[PDB]
Amino acid sequence: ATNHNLHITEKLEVLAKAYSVQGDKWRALGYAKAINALKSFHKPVTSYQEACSIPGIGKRMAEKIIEILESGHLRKLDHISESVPVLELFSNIWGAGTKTAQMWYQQGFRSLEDIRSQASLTTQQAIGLKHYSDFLERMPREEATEIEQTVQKAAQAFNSGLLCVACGSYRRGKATCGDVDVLITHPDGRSHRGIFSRLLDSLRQEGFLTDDLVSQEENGQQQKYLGVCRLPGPGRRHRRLDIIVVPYSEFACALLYFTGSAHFNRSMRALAKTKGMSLSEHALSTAVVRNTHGAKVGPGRVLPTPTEKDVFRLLGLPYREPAERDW
DNA sequence: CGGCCGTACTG
DNA sequence: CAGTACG
DNA sequence: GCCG
Ligand code: NA
Ligand code: NA
Ligand code: NA
Ligand code: NA
Repeated sequence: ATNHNLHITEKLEVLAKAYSVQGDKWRALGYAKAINALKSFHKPVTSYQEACSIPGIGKRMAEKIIEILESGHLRKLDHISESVPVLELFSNIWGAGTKTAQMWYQQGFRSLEDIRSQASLTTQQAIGLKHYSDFLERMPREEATEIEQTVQKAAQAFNSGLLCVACGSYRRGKATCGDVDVLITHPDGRSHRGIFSRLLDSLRQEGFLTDDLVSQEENGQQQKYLGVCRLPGPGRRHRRLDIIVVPYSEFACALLYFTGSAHFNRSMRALAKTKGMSLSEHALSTAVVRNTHGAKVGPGRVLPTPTEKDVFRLLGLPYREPAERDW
């Protein structure tokens, strides 16, 4: 953790976010990787060639780094559309993405007041706007613990054998957490079927859950619950809660997926692809058949992965503690 | 030229 | 399906 | 945007 180029990545992140909200996701992914490189790196970049030498940084990006050091600014930033700040504001409503934000902007909306009174909102967006400020805040990990304990307690209350674990940034050892990721499974391998009903209707008794964003409860094969909860007592804020229930055989891949980070998973899955293998939150497969565009055309076969170490091993990668998975 | 991860809900 | 979301 |  030593940002030796904050002054540059600072101006780049602004541009990356602008491209993201406008919907230019690949260009944004490009900047996102170059930005991290310039951070993870060990000294202030002082040359056009030091830069190029850095993975994730090409000529085009190096040139821009130059401008920041020689000129102190980036003329590219002085031509960003005036719509960006508004698109970013609209895009921060849970449930609304680049497409919805661009539409609202097109319709003449410029503020949350406009959205609240004139915009047509999906059930999810109404909930997101309702907790707009709350969904932008991170929580002390200590509170994440209380939330994971509240979920786990209600789960083991009707089946003491249930294994509950908090993943995400929590397991990666961060000081604060954006939301709480709770993974639930069962050692026997069957008793995890159709438990969402009991867990969710148990957490609703005690009034712990306040809003539901994603919860397909009419289906017995529900895999995830994305919602909102709030601990009891004064001074509590609404927090995002994400729960997944998986079969014990998929426990390791699930744990690995849910622990992240997101960029870490993508990188790992990208490696598996170069090796004709495939990785998901369900399993690690080998002998996968893909076409010219890297799209799966053949299923291949699932490899036994009892633990996270097995996944790294099978991929010919040295294991990495959760805390060492921020990218 | 063209992929850039592989999934799960919603309506 | 497109959109949005999860890590 | 980067990279193979
Ligand atoms: Na350009
Ligand atoms: Na959003
Ligand atoms: Na999280
Ligand atoms: Na539902």
